[PDB]
Amino acid sequence: SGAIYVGNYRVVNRHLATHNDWANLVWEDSSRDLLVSSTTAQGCDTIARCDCQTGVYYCSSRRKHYPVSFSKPSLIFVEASEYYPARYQSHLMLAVGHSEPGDCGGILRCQHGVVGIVSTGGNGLVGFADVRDLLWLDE
Ligand SMILES: NC(=O)[C@H]1CCCN(C(=O)CN2CCOc3ccc(Cl)cc32)C1
Ligand SMILES: [Zn+2]
Repeated sequence: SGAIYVGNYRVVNRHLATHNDWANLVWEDSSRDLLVSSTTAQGCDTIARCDCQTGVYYCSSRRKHYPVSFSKPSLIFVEASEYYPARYQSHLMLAVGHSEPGDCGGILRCQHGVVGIVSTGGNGLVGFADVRDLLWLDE
């Protein structure tokens, strides 16, 4: 679980979105595993606009933050679940670090702000859905 609150928006993993999120839907993309919904309260999370490949993510399964080196956003294949069939997930970044089901929604941040959220992992890896290209989150 976990979300990004920036201005009048809430960014969550699309597979974890609520009925309220869908009733106030702004944009969603199954290929990215993202959904953005509108909010009445003001969010103060700052989104990074950069090409950083180092950052710190929150890992709920360890209740700890971990520093990581991560790859640049790309199309990477993902297995199958009660949420999606076998597919390539776009705008995905990988890092060597611990993650297990339940860690989705954990924020990844660099010195510039919020980079993305945990969306997949396994075998000593962790995958993050990038949000740095969604320039409209800020205006
Ligand atoms: N982005 C997706 O398609 C996700 C949707 C939820 C399910 N997905 C998983 O990867 C589930 N899973 C299995 C392997 O071990 C893991 C370790 C860390 C994490 Cl965060 C998830 C998993 C795909
Ligand atoms: Zn940065």
